[PDB]
Amino acid sequence: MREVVIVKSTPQRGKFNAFAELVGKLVSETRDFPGCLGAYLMLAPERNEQVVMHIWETPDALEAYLTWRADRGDFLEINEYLEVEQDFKTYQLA
Amino acid sequence: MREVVIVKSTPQRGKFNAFAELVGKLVSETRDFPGCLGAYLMLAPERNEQVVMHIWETPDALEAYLTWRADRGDFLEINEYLEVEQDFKTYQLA
Repeated sequence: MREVVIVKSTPQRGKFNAFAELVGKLVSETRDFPGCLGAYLMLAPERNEQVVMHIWETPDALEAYLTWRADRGDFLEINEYLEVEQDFKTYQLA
Repeated sequence: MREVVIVKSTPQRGKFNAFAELVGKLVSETRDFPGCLGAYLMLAPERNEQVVMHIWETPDALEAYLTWRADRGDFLEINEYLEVEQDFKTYQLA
């Protein structure tokens, strides 16, 4: 199986563009992780929503990525920018 | 700008796998529609959720697609398999 993650972020008031800059770098870091087949950043300023989607060659690769990023300062910096916890969902790629 | 659509579907109970077969054919049509840069079907049976994402060269191309599909029988067939209306959202691709 290939898996897909979709993560929806809701930035704090006044921080939409700053968060887009921050998360764009994190998306690049994700794109470069071994086994990531693609990563995309989606913006809807008028809805105060940013969505990241990434595709994984194996569940192995996804899980290695999630473990690797969990304690990293760069990924953890998102907490200073978001109003509520990210909505993180995993899917099977058909 | 490139644009991305994410559409979330909630199939009627007992119709998850039938819905996946029907929507898979629609995703294939979309994938090779003029201006489509990619189309993906995501399944989460345990959440009774299916998600389609597609990427568009231009907003013009997306809008031509939405107009083209609006009255087509195969796209309309989805409505008899849905528990609630689809959640359709458009984004700017960063």
